[PDB]
Amino acid sequence: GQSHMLLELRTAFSQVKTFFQTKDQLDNILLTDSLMQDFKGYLGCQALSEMIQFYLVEVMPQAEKHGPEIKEHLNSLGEKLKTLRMRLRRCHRFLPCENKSKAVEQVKSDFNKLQDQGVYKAMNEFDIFINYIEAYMMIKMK
Amino acid sequence: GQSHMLLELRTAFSQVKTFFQTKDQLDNILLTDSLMQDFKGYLGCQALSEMIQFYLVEVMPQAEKHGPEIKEHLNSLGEKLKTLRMRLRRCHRFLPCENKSKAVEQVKSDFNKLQDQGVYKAMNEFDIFINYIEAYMMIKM
Repeated sequence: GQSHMLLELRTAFSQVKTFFQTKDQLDNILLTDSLMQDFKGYLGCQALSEMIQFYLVEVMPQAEKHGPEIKEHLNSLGEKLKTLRMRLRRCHRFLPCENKSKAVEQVKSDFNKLQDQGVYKAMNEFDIFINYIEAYMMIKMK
Repeated sequence: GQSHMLLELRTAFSQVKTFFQTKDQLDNILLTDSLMQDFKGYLGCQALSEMIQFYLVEVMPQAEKHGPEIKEHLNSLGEKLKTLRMRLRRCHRFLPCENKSKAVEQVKSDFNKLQDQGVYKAMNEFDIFINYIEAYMMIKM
């Protein structure tokens, strides 16, 4: 609802709005209600996560360079959006899909340290993996 | 009734297991209960996704490189794992997290088709984006 972060994002954006609005010449809307539809549905988390990423990694760093006079405002918007994202991440109702598994990262790092042996081990343990996939499926049906 | 697709994967794997088993000299275990724990919690879709990816992208290509003499058997195993992935992705309680928003794909596609106008339009509509975030949050409650 009336979130501080949203108000922070809106306030910061209002400092650069005119600059982009005056340059936005085409009649079509980019962000359509179909986007809003996907946010509503069962892949809402993925949709929103991807849109946040798109603004943070594509739109804003490109916008930054379409003018230095707004660079500091776009950095600040970027920080605030990143902060929003990290916050949504930590609420299971919002962006739980962005959280990565530490057990997987531990697997990757052990594998890396083992080198050729990690290849032989990971493959040898592929039966373990299949068993876990099966368990995952079982647990998802309760 | 997916235990036939698992049966397949297990059968494909059983024929190459020993090639790696005899070369796996170290004592410890890579895939441990902590992983299965993660598969069982709120981030389980993500953990399973990343594991299937890890095997497809990191482990199996190296196994192919190390075991060219069974490379066909490994390709077979990889395609069965890929097939399984795709099936899980179609079932909303399995790998829903690998599905992409079509609406987002269209946004990215329009954005690229617009070039510099895309940057201007996307930034101009950042207010809309903030509204969409706000609706999303409300909806999720």
